[PDB]
Amino acid sequence: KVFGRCELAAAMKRHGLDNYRGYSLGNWVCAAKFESNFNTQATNRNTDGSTDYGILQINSRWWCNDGRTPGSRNLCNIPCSALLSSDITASVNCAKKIVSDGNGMNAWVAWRNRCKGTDVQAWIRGCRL
Ligand code: NA
Repeated sequence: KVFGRCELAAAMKRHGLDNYRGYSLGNWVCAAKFESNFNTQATNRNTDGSTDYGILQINSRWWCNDGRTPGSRNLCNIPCSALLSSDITASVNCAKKIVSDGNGMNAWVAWRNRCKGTDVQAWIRGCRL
Protein backbone atom coordinates (compact mmCIF):
# COMPACT_ATOMS: atom_id res chain seq x y z
CA LYS A 1 0.00 0.00 0.00
CA VAL A 2 1.14 3.49 -0.70
CA PHE A 3 -0.15 5.80 2.05
CA GLY A 4 -1.15 9.30 1.79
CA ARG A 5 0.66 11.65 4.18
CA CYS A 6 -2.34 12.41 6.46
CA GLU A 7 -3.63 8.91 6.17
CA LEU A 8 -0.38 7.64 7.69
CA ALA A 9 -0.24 10.33 10.41
CA ALA A 10 -3.67 9.40 11.36
CA ALA A 11 -2.76 5.69 11.48
CA MET A 12 0.53 6.25 13.29
CA LYS A 13 -1.48 8.22 15.91
CA ARG A 14 -3.95 5.41 16.36
CA HIS A 15 -1.13 2.96 17.11
CA GLY A 16 0.40 5.24 19.73
CA LEU A 17 3.42 7.04 18.08
CA ASP A 18 2.62 10.67 18.75
CA ASN A 19 5.13 11.41 21.31
CA TYR A 20 6.33 7.86 21.77
CA ARG A 21 9.66 8.12 23.64
CA GLY A 22 9.26 11.86 23.16
CA TYR A 23 9.07 11.69 19.36
CA SER A 24 6.18 13.71 18.03
CA LEU A 25 4.17 12.36 15.07
CA GLY A 26 5.83 14.58 12.48
CA ASN A 27 9.27 12.97 13.13
CA TRP A 28 7.69 9.64 12.20
CA VAL A 29 5.93 10.74 9.03
CA CYS A 30 9.04 12.36 8.01
CA ALA A 31 11.08 9.13 8.67
CA ALA A 32 8.55 7.09 6.72
CA LYS A 33 8.60 9.51 3.79
CA PHE A 34 12.35 9.37 3.34
CA GLU A 35 12.81 5.66 4.24
CA SER A 36 10.00 4.06 2.20
CA ASN A 37 8.33 6.87 0.17
CA PHE A 38 5.22 5.88 2.18
CA ASN A 39 4.97 2.26 0.74
CA THR A 40 4.52 -0.75 3.00
CA GLN A 41 6.11 -2.99 0.36
CA ALA A 42 9.58 -1.17 0.05
CA THR A 43 12.57 -3.57 0.33
CA ASN A 44 16.32 -2.51 0.07
CA ARG A 45 19.37 -4.81 0.28
CA ASN A 46 22.50 -3.74 2.14
CA THR A 47 26.12 -4.54 1.53
CA ASP A 48 26.35 -6.72 4.63
CA GLY A 49 23.68 -9.03 3.13
CA SER A 50 20.89 -7.67 5.25
CA THR A 51 17.69 -6.18 3.88
CA ASP A 52 15.54 -3.22 4.98
CA TYR A 53 11.74 -3.94 4.97
CA GLY A 54 8.57 -1.82 4.86
CA ILE A 55 7.40 1.57 5.64
CA LEU A 56 10.19 2.24 8.10
CA GLN A 57 12.92 0.13 6.45
CA ILE A 58 13.62 -2.12 9.41
CA ASN A 59 16.66 -4.26 9.15
CA SER A 60 16.97 -8.05 9.15
CA ARG A 61 20.35 -8.18 10.93
CA TRP A 62 18.64 -7.43 14.20
CA TRP A 63 14.86 -7.15 14.15
CA CYS A 64 13.17 -9.68 11.87
CA ASN A 65 13.88 -12.99 10.27
CA ASP A 66 14.13 -13.33 6.49
CA GLY A 67 15.95 -16.64 6.42
CA ARG A 68 18.91 -15.27 4.52
CA THR A 69 20.75 -13.06 7.01
CA PRO A 70 23.39 -15.37 8.64
CA GLY A 71 23.90 -15.00 12.37
CA SER A 72 21.26 -12.35 12.59
CA ARG A 73 18.80 -11.81 15.43
CA ASN A 74 15.07 -11.50 15.31
CA LEU A 75 14.52 -9.01 18.18
CA CYS A 76 10.91 -8.24 17.10
CA ASN A 77 10.00 -11.99 16.76
CA ILE A 78 8.43 -11.80 13.36
CA PRO A 79 9.25 -12.73 9.80
CA CYS A 80 10.35 -9.72 7.80
CA SER A 81 7.53 -10.19 5.34
CA ALA A 82 5.09 -9.11 8.12
CA LEU A 83 6.53 -5.70 7.78
CA LEU A 84 5.29 -5.27 4.19
CA SER A 85 1.57 -5.54 5.15
CA SER A 86 -0.96 -2.84 4.31
CA ASP A 87 -1.66 -2.99 8.07
CA ILE A 88 1.25 -1.11 9.62
CA THR A 89 0.68 -2.74 13.07
CA ALA A 90 3.77 -4.97 13.14
CA SER A 91 5.97 -2.23 11.72
CA VAL A 92 4.84 0.09 14.46
CA ASN A 93 5.29 -2.41 17.31
CA CYS A 94 8.81 -3.23 16.06
CA ALA A 95 9.64 0.44 15.63
CA LYS A 96 8.70 1.04 19.30
CA LYS A 97 11.31 -1.59 20.30
CA ILE A 98 13.96 -0.05 18.04
CA VAL A 99 13.46 3.55 19.30
CA SER A 100 13.67 2.23 22.88
CA ASP A 101 17.08 0.59 22.29
CA GLY A 102 19.39 3.51 23.30
CA ASN A 103 19.92 5.67 20.18
CA GLY A 104 16.39 6.90 19.78
CA MET A 105 15.38 7.74 16.20
CA ASN A 106 19.02 8.07 15.09
CA ALA A 107 18.70 4.32 14.25
CA TRP A 108 16.92 5.54 11.06
CA VAL A 109 19.73 6.96 8.92
CA ALA A 110 17.34 8.99 6.84
CA TRP A 111 15.68 10.52 9.93
CA ARG A 112 19.03 11.53 11.16
CA ASN A 113 20.04 13.09 7.79
CA ARG A 114 16.74 14.51 6.50
CA CYS A 115 14.40 15.06 9.46
CA LYS A 116 16.44 15.67 12.62
CA GLY A 117 16.49 19.38 13.43
CA THR A 118 14.02 20.35 10.74
CA ASP A 119 10.44 21.65 11.13
CA VAL A 120 8.86 18.27 11.23
CA GLN A 121 5.45 19.61 12.27
CA ALA A 122 5.05 20.45 8.60
CA TRP A 123 4.52 16.72 7.92
CA ILE A 124 1.23 16.74 9.80
CA ARG A 125 0.01 20.21 8.76
CA GLY A 126 -3.40 20.14 7.26
CA CYS A 127 -4.31 16.78 8.69
CA ARG A 128 -7.48 16.04 10.64
CA LEU A 129 -5.89 14.38 13.67
NA1 NA B 1 17.29 -11.59 11.35
